[PDB]
Amino acid sequence: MNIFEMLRIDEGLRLKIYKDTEGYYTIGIGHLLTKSPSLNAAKSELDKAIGRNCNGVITKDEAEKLFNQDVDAAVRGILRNAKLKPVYDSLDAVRRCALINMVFQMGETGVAGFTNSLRMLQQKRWDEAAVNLAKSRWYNQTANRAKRVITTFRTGTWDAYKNL
Repeated sequence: MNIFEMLRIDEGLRLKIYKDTEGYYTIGIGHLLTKSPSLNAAKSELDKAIGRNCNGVITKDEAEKLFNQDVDAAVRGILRNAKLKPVYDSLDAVRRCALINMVFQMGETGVAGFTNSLRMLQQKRWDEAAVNLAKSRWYNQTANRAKRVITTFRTGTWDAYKNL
């Protein structure tokens, strides 16, 4: 298992504009298009992102291209962030994937806000961190996904996904 397979399980693949859990306009493998309520605004962002007139629909290849870009941007973002880099550096490989997963879903800023949990992961207090992470809107809003990520930080294995 690797980061791409992990995120492909959590996000799914849709080839037509769709609404995410929060109601935002999204496409492909979790690629957010706009927070704007307008479907037109969405279609416009899409064409800009692909370089073609897509009329709300893309190919598998196009989905994967946006995906490769998003994963790279997530990793680069952690590495440039002063609160995140040090945590990332401290972690083992599997746990690194779990932090990348969070950043991809909630953005750098969002993740950097989990001050206490970040401290705990740094200190390698797995159980304490799993419990703290669960006290969040995140856990209430996307519970099955949050649980998979949480278990990943907890155990340092891919068991939550070996199922899936």
